Amino acid sequence: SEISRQEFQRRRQALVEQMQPGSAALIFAAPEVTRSADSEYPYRQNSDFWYFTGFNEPEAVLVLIKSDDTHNHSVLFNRVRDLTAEIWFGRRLGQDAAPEKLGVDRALAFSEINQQLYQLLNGLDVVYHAQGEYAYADVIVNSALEKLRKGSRQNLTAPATMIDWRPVVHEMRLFKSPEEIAVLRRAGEITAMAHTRAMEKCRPGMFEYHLEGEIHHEFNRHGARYPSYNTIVGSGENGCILHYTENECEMRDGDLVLIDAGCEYKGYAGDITRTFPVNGKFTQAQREIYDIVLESLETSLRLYRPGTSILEVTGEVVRIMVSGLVKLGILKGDVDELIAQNAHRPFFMHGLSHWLGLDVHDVGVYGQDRSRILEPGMVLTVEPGLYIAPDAEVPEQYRGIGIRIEDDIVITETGNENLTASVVKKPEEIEALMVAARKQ
Amino acid sequence: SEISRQEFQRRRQALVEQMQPGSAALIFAAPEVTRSADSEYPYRQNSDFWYFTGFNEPEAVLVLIKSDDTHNHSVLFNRVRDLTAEIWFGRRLGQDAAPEKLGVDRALAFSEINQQLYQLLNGLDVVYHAQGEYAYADVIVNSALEKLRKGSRQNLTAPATMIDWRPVVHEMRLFKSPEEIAVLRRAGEITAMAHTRAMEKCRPGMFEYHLEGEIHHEFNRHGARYPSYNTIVGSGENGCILHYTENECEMRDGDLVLIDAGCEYKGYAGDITRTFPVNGKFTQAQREIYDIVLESLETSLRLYRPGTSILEVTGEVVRIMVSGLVKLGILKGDVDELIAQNAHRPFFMHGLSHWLGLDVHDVGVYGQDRSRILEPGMVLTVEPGLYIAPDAEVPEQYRGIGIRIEDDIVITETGNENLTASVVKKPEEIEALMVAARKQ
Amino acid sequence: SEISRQEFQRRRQALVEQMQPGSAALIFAAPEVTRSADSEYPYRQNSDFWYFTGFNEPEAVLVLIKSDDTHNHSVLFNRVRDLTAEIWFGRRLGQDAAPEKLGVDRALAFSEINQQLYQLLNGLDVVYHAQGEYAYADVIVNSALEKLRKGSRQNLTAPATMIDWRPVVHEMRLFKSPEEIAVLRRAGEITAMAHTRAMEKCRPGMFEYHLEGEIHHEFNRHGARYPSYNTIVGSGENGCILHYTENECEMRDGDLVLIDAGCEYKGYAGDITRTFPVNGKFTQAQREIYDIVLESLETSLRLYRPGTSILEVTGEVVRIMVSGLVKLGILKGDVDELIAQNAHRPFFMHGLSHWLGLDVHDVGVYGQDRSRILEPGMVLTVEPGLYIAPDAEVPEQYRGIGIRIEDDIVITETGNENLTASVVKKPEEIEALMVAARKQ
Amino acid sequence: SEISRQEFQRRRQALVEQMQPGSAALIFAAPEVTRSADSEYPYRQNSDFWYFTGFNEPEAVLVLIKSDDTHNHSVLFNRVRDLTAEIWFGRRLGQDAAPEKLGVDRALAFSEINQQLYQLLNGLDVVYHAQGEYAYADVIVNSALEKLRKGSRQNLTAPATMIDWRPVVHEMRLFKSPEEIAVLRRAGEITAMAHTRAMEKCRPGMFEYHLEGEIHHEFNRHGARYPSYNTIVGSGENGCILHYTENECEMRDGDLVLIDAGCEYKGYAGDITRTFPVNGKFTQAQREIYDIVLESLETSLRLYRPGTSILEVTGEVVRIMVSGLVKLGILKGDVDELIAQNAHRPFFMHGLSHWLGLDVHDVGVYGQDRSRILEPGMVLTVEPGLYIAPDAEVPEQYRGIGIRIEDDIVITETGNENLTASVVKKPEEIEALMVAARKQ
Ligand SMILES: [Mn+2]
Ligand SMILES: [Mn+2]
Ligand SMILES: [Mn+2]
Ligand SMILES: [Mn+2]
Ligand SMILES: [Mn+2]
Ligand SMILES: [Mn+2]
Ligand SMILES: [Mn+2]
Ligand SMILES: [Mn+2]
Repeated sequence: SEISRQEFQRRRQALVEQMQPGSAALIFAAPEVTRSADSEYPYRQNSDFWYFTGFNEPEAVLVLIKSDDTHNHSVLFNRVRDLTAEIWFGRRLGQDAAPEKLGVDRALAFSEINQQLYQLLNGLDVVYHAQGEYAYADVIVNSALEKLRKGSRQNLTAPATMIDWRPVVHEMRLFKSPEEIAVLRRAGEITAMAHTRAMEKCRPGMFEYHLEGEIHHEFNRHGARYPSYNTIVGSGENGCILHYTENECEMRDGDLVLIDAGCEYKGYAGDITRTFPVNGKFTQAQREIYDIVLESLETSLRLYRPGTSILEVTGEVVRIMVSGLVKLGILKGDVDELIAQNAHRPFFMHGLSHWLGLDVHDVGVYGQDRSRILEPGMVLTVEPGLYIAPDAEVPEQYRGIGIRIEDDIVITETGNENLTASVVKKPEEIEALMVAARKQ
Repeated sequence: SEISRQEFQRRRQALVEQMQPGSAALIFAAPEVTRSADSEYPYRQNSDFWYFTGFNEPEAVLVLIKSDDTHNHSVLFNRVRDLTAEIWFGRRLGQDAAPEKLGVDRALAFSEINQQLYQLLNGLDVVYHAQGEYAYADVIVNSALEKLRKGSRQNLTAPATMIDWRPVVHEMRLFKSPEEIAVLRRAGEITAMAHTRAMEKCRPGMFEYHLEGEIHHEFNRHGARYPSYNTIVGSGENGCILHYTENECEMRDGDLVLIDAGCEYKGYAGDITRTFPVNGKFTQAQREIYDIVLESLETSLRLYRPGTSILEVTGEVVRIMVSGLVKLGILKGDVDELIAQNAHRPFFMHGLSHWLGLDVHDVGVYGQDRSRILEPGMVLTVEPGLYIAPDAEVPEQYRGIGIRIEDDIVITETGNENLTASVVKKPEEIEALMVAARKQ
Repeated sequence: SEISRQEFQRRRQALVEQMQPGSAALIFAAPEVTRSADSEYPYRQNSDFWYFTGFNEPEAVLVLIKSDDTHNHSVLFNRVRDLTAEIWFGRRLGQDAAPEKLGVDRALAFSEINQQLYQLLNGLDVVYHAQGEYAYADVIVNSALEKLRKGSRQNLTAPATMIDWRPVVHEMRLFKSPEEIAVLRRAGEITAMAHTRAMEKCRPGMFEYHLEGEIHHEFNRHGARYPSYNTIVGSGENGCILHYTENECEMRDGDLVLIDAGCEYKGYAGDITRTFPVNGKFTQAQREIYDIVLESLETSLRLYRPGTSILEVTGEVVRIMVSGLVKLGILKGDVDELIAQNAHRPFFMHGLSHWLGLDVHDVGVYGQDRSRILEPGMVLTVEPGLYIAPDAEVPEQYRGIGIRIEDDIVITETGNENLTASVVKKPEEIEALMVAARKQ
Repeated sequence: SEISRQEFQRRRQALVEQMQPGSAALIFAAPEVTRSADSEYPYRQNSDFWYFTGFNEPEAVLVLIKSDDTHNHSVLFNRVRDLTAEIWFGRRLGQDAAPEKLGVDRALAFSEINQQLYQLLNGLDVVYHAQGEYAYADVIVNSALEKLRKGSRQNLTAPATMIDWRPVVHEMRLFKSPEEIAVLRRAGEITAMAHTRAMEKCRPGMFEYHLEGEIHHEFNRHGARYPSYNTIVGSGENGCILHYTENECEMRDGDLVLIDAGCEYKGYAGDITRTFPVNGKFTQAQREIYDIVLESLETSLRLYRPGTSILEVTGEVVRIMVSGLVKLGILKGDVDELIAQNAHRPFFMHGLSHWLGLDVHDVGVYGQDRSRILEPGMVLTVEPGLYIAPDAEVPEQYRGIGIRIEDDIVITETGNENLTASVVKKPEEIEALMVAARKQ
């Protein structure tokens, strides 16, 4: 699936539509980042810049100029074609091909931005700029504005109003188009296959990073070159640590392994979590905790629909978790009272859902306590979980169990579509999947 | 193979040995780096900081204090243990375990560095600091020195001399110890196995990124989680681009594919390049260019030894290349006359060798035109190559051919040890290898 | 004459009147400035900050908050009263007295601005800030906005719109109130008396700086402690240099001395220039150049009235100068022809007038080529001049003559009021003033 | 008196003498400073830059290059001669005249410093730079060093050692040469005459700033254009405030007036304080406090000589003050016990002496608690004082009295020379001086 040229064009026009007449919006590309000495990390374009261009080069700036409600044009600043620096540092789009390729009216050399930007801003009333996003961008913008302010003798004037476009653009990204849903649907599929593969390849004795290897290879063969975030593979006590990326321990027979991994496909992120027994067979204790988490997820998947909210659904999940924990003796007391005092937090300390899109923890206003009413087009995760520390004062057989199950969904007119249901989560289906894989 | 505790201790003492009495050396860890929004790239420790600690955490500073020719001690600044935040930011070493684990005399919370550093520098004559390496480090150091300069009323004095320790430390890293050679040897084997696998899995129709996937999976299964640089897989015309990391094209029958990839094992880098026929059979034209590059490599591998230099060996390679190109009609004229003319540069535009170590393009002084005399312990690459542009005015059949063959060697008392010879490069051996793999 | 506390309140309300509802304007005080090592220059408050407060302390910020068309209040950030430390630095207003003294609703310690500013901006739609005016101010503002942007979980929101209030405030300062005119009138008198004294004290043999001394002493005895700009005293060839502040040469008999000096009274500037013979008697050549400049000034003083412009009057002065220069043989050719090619520029290279107010070169839009139509309330200078280089290719006697005559005027309903006519400029009156000065 | 060309040359060589071979010292001029909008404060050169050049222009850098123990040369970077920018911003030395005028071997345009500095530092082992002195200078130096570090392919190398030359240079400035003593002697005379004049002009009813005016006019007529620090004129209760520069109150009959003012002559500072009765007659109470301060000063003037220290002499003064205060009933108890508990601090809270030179609070190491042994050539002030708050719990008649008497001395072979004894301080002499001023 792909984001078409028509769509990129459409997004720009949707932004211009909200801009005041006599203004310009400046969107900067992300800077290259050093990994060590003279080597850089694989380039990752700025999500907002990507959203409007699908252009994967640094040192580029998109300038949308709105003259009035019926006239507007675009100018792109990007690296010049250097049939010398390209033979040495990869191909560049250049100014000649850019107009047709990216659908912009004009393209200029990034090396000329300081001599050209102020001329584009001269006389405008408003400039839309994400101040503070990038230092190199603020230098360029401030430099241009200063030049205009001090150039009255050259008949230059600077726009006195600067508006951060992030709130507007992020509200746009919060609602996915059909094209975006198709791409996210594919990212979910690819991510699901990777998780399925991890469960099938897992064997006691293997190291956590081995499953990471399986997952990344699967992402890659489907065209999703990079993960959308650092892969987590925590078996045993490591599963109780939410930010466990070391993936250095040997997986033991009898332990559970929690895997949170997602690919980045065409810029969009997949975000799946599956927890399963390293030896392919849930013990009674593990199965008891798992069922509570699964009930939470299945219930949430049933509840999420237009009209409700993350906060509301979270309330249902808290009740389910407290009830379950009381039944097992992990929590003692009256359910409603325990809920009233959030007695669940020691075991479920993170949110149930977060937006998903060009960023795994996507942009968009959540509302106080994530109470914003859900509408069709919003994409979010559903990731309930229970983590019982090795030293928690609870029945012995539950200590050291970390479980999380996470799916990605898109809100629809009548409810929601689960984009990652293609990888099993029911305990019996997991054990059957692993058994089938093991007889080879 | 790995680096022992004794070795990290040995390196610190080797640096202290060169420091003037009454001084302190400050070595900062690398900052965490943003990939997008709130997600970060997998952490990569600063090579120099790693060299002295093998500690993989950010917000850490190693302080080596030399009182006199016989008395010196160490202080480490690192993140505090937060048994209520490590659940969200992975496990941390902390101050209690650090002394024993890292072999430092004392450990303090990084959060206290501004209240403690100046006290450590107070009264010293010299401070060794890599000014300009990291902005956050310069802020900390300058802040401490300023506090001392302005604190005469508190009996504080700042060292007036600041020395950059990079030249000294890099000269140290230039000569590998037996332990380092063992680790680099393992990195070479792992990298070789990945390249072998790539040749065995290659089939027309597969995408360039597919081989990248095979390679990274192989690195990973051997414990080398990350590549030491971005993998290059350029088939057909892409092979003529040195910095080709897009790896997006479908590999066509009849084209060659150039693969430059290396793993990062225990911090050290492998760096291998192998070029081979996508269809497992070198055409005549491809084989003719290949032989010139292979001879260049094979000869260089015989020449490299103590007493010669990269510049000297490069001279031999230039002869070999010019001769070969003249015989094929790519170059026309007298050999010696063409050499004097560097008529080879349009086809071989990069260096023959570069140091190798904690960084793929390792630190260390090369001397003018890389004329420094080689000695035992130095580790370098040997990577001759020929790239004939698709539009080069040469015999038609050679256009669009990009070939490079690269091995990693360590200079020994009597010559050199090839660390990457475990992956074939002989054209017959390559074709035979691809044959034996395709029977399955 | 002074600025009443009622006027400061009036100015604030005039700014608030133009602000959008749900916004806040931030006006920062000027930073203290180092003269050398630990000594500072006498403090000079930021003109705009002064305009709204008349408060002469650094580390102070005026915050005007407009809730709606009828509700608005003010908050002042300023240094705290350090009863046990002011014994060292200086009496400070403090928070208790500020409200009644400065007429602000509330006052807070400047040391708490980072903990309070964001709370004041939280939830507003617009923030008026002079970005780029002061580094320390931008740090404070950006820090507060960043805190709001990243505090959605604390229900904090940052105003997305930032407007530079300078254009609005400067347009306000361009039109002087009756109170301001009274103060400027006094500044003009004081400055005039100083210039009169300089002419009366001048004698050959005295140094240029001696006249500077006379002038500053006169400013001071009338309560105008500091000059509004660096005093210029250029005799002989020094008069041909516009920015001559060395005032180091001995004044020779037969030379003219040009004096440009103005006091700063209650924040407002006087700006007068008078040129006269050091020996009290104009030489024929000097008198001939002087008359052209005087005619220019006299005609301009006659012309300036509502409806015309600096550009228009300048045109008249150019004709007068070209005509005069042709008659003396300094310029050769047809008057209109010479005018058309600006043949006057080598001798008159600066503007005829500039706004005057809290800054000698006051704020306010001039319009292209200073063509803005003049209206009552505008205060400007009238300073024609002619400078004939010592090596100018003109009749020998005129070489080395630098003359400028400048007065300060305020545009009125029927014309303009000359605020500095109390110091003579008619050549006869100057010579009479000087011979009579001696008579004692 | 003035500093000769030979002395500037001498100072440079004295610095070069202490530099290691193969190094360069960089000394930057002070930046111009904004007073308001586009107007600047009168330029004040950086004391250290001035010390080696006597050059009063900004955007200039002195580079002293030491090749070996016998070879060294100098390069000056300064503004270029611009016949236009000069007619507009004053005359400039330029490159042609600089060599001869400033006694430097070569001069280059400041506008070319970034293209030239690194070439001068290339290959050196040490660079002497006052890091942190000026931001613009650190930018230039860091930029040059970075260029060298990254230019190994161009055979460039950066000096790894950076030494702060301030400690060395300030130790030099601490010992005045004969020429400097002559200039400081003249500064003292000029300052003394100004103070004498202030006493003679003082009359009840006059404002504090009026005396300031008299003082500055006196400084000026002797060629000392600017004060070395902001003039203090505190009468009545204002005298109890050490940093009282408002000088805004009307001087009352019956009050004392404390005047601390000093001129800046040829870069050197005078620093005198005299306190006297506004009405020319000391009261019972005022005279009693005055005598204690005078005794302190006279005793210190006797004591100061080579071999003692500021700390030692301070001890004597403390005894004198405590004894005196006990006799008047301001302090109650045993002298020695009171001294042991510093019961004098509430009335004498500042130091007795500070170095004096190119800066009023001159550079140079004081030693712990200012215990450094005094030697011939050191110049310091002697300024004992007593300040009794208006609300101090002491005999009512002493409340609100602020008195300080300060002279400037130079340590000699046998004792010290008082540079400011030409202005009276004995109470009888003060009253007599003021009387001989109201002559009819
Ligand atoms: Mn996840
Ligand atoms: Mn998630
Ligand atoms: Mn390579
Ligand atoms: Mn290589
Ligand atoms: Mn003027
Ligand atoms: Mn003027
Ligand atoms: Mn003083
Ligand atoms: Mn003093």
